[PDB]
Order: sequence, then structure tokens, then C-alpha cells
Amino acid sequence: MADLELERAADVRWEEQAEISGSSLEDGAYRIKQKGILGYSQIGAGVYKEGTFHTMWHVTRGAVLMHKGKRIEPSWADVKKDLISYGGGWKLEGEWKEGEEVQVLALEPGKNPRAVQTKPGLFKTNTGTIGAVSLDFSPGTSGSPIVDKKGKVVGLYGIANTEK
Ligand SMILES: NCc1ccc(-c2ncc(NCC3CCNCC3)nc2-c2ccc(-c3ccoc3)cc2)cc1
Repeated sequence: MADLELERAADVRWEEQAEISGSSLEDGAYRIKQKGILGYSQIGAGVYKEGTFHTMWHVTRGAVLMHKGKRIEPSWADVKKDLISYGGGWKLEGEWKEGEEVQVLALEPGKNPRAVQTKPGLFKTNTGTIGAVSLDFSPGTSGSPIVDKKGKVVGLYGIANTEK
């Protein structure tokens, strides 16, 4: 059994003094890490909202997560959408405007969380237009929350559904 733990990185809030363009228990953004022979390694990032932990399916792979002294366990997942919810139903209902700029709360493995302001690329699909946020970030940054102006989470770094 892999030893997967989550660690709180910071609060999830829109950053006003944020850098624009592209230079590349408790609510918040958590690093997802598993213990190794050398030490922990960061495989993903997760969002804690309304007592439910949201992350990419590929990061967790369905494995049980250790938070504090309590084991937090999966409730729902979608392998096609690469989404997994722990302890409750999916709580992130936030949608992108389709025109407004967004901030990515990045969590590079071994780097301070930073907010980066960027405009997602818009591409058509059979299920309706979608916004793509792609930047030069490590794989361990996967699941990093993408927030709108209101500060709600509109996507996870990996893919940003837009409703208008
Ligand atoms: N592993 C990265 C990854 C990125 C996007 C998808 C993905 N693939 C296909 C897809 N088709 C749209 C279906 C929606 C349900 N009805 C049938 C069509 N959608 C996605 C995708 C969509 C939204 C998110 C997302 C991220 C954070 O909140 C929602 C993630 C993936 C899968 C993996």
C-alpha cells in the first residue's frame, strides 16, 4: 500500500497584486505526497472545499489519503474527466465566463504556492467550447486550482469548462 498524505499549502484566494501574462481538516489547497525510501515526493495538488477533497484521478489513482491522524477515503470519481472526490460529492460547481482572465494557484513540487494571472486559450469541442490553460510547470503541480475573479475554483490544472 502506497503511503499517500496531503499537506495544506495555503488559502485559496484571488491575488490582486498577481503577475499577469505567461512567464510560467480546513479548506485550502493541499500538496498530495507519498512517503519514499529517500523521502516524500509530490505527485499532485488538491482543493479542500466544504469538507470534501477534490483532486485528479491520476494523482490519487483511488488510493486512500492520510490527513492528520485520520484516513480520508474516496466517495466519487470519473476516469474520463480525471476527477476524484474524497469524503463527499464533488463540491466545485464554478464555471468560467469564457472572456474574463483567470489566476492559477500553482504548487510546483518544492516551490512556494504562487498565483499567476493568464487568459486561457479557447478551442471548440463536440460538447461545447473549452478553455485550455497550459504553462511550463512540473507534473506534481497537477490538480492545482484555477480560480476566477470571484475567487471560486473554475478548474484543476490538467481542461477549463466554460458556461455562457
Ligand atoms: N488527464 C488530464 C485530462 C484533461 C481533460 C480530460 C477530459 N477528457 C475528455 C472530456 N470530454 C468531455 C466529457 C464531459 C462529460 N460528458 C461527455 C464529454 N472532458 C475532460 C475534462 C473536463 C473537465 C475537467 C475539470 C477539471 C477541474 O474541474 C473540471 C477535467 C477534464 C481528461 C484528462
